[PDB]
Amino acid sequence: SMSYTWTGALITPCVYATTSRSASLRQKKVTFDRLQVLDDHYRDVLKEMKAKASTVKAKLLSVEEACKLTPPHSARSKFGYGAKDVRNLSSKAVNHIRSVWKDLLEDTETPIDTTIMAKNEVFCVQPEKGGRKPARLIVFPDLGVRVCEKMALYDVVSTLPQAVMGSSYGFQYSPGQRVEFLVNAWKAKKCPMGFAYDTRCFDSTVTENDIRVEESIYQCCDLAPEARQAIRSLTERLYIGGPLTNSKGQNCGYRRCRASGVLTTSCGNTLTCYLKAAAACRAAKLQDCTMLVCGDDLVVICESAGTQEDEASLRAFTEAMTRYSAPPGDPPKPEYDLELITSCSSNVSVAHDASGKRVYYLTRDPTTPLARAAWETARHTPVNSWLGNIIMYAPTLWARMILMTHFFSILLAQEQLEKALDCQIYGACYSIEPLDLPQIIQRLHGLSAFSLHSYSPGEINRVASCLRKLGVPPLRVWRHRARSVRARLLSQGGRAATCGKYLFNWAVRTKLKLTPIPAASQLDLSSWFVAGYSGGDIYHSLSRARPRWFM
Ligand SMILES: O=C(O)/C=C/c1ccc(NC(=O)C2(NC(=O)c3ccc4c(C5CCCCC5)c5n(c4c3)CC(=O)Nc3ccccc3-5)CCCC2)cc1
Repeated sequence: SMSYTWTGALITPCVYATTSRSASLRQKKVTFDRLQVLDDHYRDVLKEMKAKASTVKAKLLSVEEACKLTPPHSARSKFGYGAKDVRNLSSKAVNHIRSVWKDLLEDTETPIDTTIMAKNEVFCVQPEKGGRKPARLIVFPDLGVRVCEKMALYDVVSTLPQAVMGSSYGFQYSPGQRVEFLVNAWKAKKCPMGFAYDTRCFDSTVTENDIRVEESIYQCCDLAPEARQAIRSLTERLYIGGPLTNSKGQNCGYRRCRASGVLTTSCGNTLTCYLKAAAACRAAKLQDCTMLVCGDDLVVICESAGTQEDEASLRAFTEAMTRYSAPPGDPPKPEYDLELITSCSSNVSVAHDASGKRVYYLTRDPTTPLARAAWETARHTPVNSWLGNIIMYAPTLWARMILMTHFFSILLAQEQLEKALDCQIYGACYSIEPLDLPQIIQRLHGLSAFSLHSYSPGEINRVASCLRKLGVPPLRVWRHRARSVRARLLSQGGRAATCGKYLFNWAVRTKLKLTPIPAASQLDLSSWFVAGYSGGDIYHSLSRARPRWFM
């Protein structure tokens, strides 16, 4: 079948930002027929995955529990209620949610309607590597269907990927734990070889069989009878496909591939990518494979068979993935240094802590983080990528010296340090106060994240070149700015002084001891690095369990 079918009605509207004006360029790329051929390797891996899914017991969420997972700014329903009414358990919201649920139990076939829209993402204007990127399209069902998805599948998509893929499931790892996994896997090989595999329009390559095989994995869970029917009905009416409706309410066509804005997008993509890749590893006869999968993002670490043999096994891996309908964008290349593998646009780098000890950490090219941060300072935005980047890339030179200094200077000026802000972590939305950042960083990266030095020449040059390219003042200006920022924060006491002392210890001439923050342990981070939820429409507010009067 065709991944998509179009009527001709436009995808109407809701350093550059991507708009609906480029949607036509994306539509051309994502529209094609899929030719999938399965084999014994695929069926074997699938049976192995299902045997692991069999150990899972999933709970049906109540209306109230599902309502609480709804983001405050989640797209309103076309049936006269919004995200605020859902969160407050309003009579109209709850009634419509209960009628949608009943309809999923009684109707097993009628396709559910979805909205199609162009995503507005900020990217850096690079004329050296061609031109602008067309907008990525987002396909999502109505708010009421989105609440029912959580009731039926929130526990499944949170528990199942880990039970099935084990250590291969990328979203169970904080950036440091991801780093620890890769270092340990690389060290485990006599002669290691690693590669990243990028699929061209992964969502489009997802066939209805891929989606039915994904349900066969869900059906291995211990499920409540109504959860079982809702999964069956949601697969048939929503997940395999359905009609597309633009922002103006006009028919845009149809979809027969993965919808990017459903709860099962991350889980489904991860299970599908793992299945195809694990099977392809066998077809290519790659020895002692270790995989790390995050949706469509795959990294394979294996035992090298020699330079020529490694290139031949990669073409074989690619031939198998292509048969499974997962062809590459850019063909994969073998790497023989862990630092050379770029996965989720990130790479491993090393530094030293205060005592000269080596510390591995995850970094990335800072152009997009800085360009998006510049856009976010220029105009008000719903989600703050700057906050998510400080959290995830806390040990990096660029997040410490530029993102922290810049945003703490703004927060000091606006007197908004205590004001909670929304950020994205593995697709889920988190409401976080900037004052909690020292504690969040200590928990995810360790106390060493505040003492790191001896950055590599390559990492330093990438940062310095990026600042020049973007017209950002040099690193010496940032150290000078951080000293004033730090001084002002220190004078305020409490969590504000903790921000000063810990986040900006790199800026002082002499450098302080830095003892662990005692209130860091109180932070409830139980739901943080469990699963991926991109497109899932998931929200969580940061909570502090058992506070002490003096902390
Ligand atoms: O050689 C020396 O001894 C000193 C050199 C030197 C050079 C430039 C300055 N610049 C400044 O003071 C001003 N801008 C900045 O002090 C500035 C701060 C952050 C900037 C950012 C981002 C960085 C990440 C957080 C969000 C802001 C960008 N740009 C920035 C400029 C340059 C800019 O204007 N825009 C962009 C566009 C895309 C990406 C980044 C930027 C403020 C008043 C005049 C311009 C200061 C000192």
